[PDB]
Amino acid sequence: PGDQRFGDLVFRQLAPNVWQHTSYLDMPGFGAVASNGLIVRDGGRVLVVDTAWTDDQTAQILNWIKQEINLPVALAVVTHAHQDKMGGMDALHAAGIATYANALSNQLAPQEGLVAAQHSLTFAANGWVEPATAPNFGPLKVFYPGPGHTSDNITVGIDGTDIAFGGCLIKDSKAKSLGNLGDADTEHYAASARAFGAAFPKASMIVMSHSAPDSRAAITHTARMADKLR
Ligand SMILES: [Zn+2]
Ligand SMILES: [Zn+2]
Repeated sequence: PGDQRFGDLVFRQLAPNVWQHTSYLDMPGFGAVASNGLIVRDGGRVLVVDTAWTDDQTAQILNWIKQEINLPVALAVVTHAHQDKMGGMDALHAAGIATYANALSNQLAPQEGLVAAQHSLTFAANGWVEPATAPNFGPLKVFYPGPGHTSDNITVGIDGTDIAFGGCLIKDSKAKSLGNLGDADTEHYAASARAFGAAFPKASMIVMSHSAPDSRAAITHTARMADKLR
């Protein structure tokens, strides 16, 4: 069905050089909750977007990469300071992988009980990452859409593909809720969702943390649900 099982994780090829990783964590009350990130081969190296929930799961992502790609992981970028995105930082660091996050995510990480990334991204007024803070990002195009799911949430397009990654900002076109709103910015969410869409206008495959890949209707639907929060 395209879902490759490797240990307790699932890997799904999305494009020639792009795979989605999925890991699970029990939330007594919501069952075994999936979180998705990305793996991108860029020539002779690999780039990761988001950890798994835990170090052990994140080490399994690295093991899958060694088996299935067998190229060095040059860097990882993590998309905000929550456990699903940054819970496995130590595994990346033990593996010698350079890590990047929004400056604000690195500031938040220790209070969230998370390990900060080694490097901080900062963003221009137009939302786009300041390029000098994202060296060697290859095809990864990093965009801060504004506060939404969290204050620090960032998003990533993959050049050479039709894919844009909304992380925990974007939910699928049939979602019934915006999920965990504990740290959300209810006033700016809708605008932040639409800004993500406007940043990646040619992206036809929208990848997200807590749903399978969807069409751009994910963006419009998410923005319309968020319209209610104000
Ligand atoms: Zn989150
Ligand atoms: Zn999440």
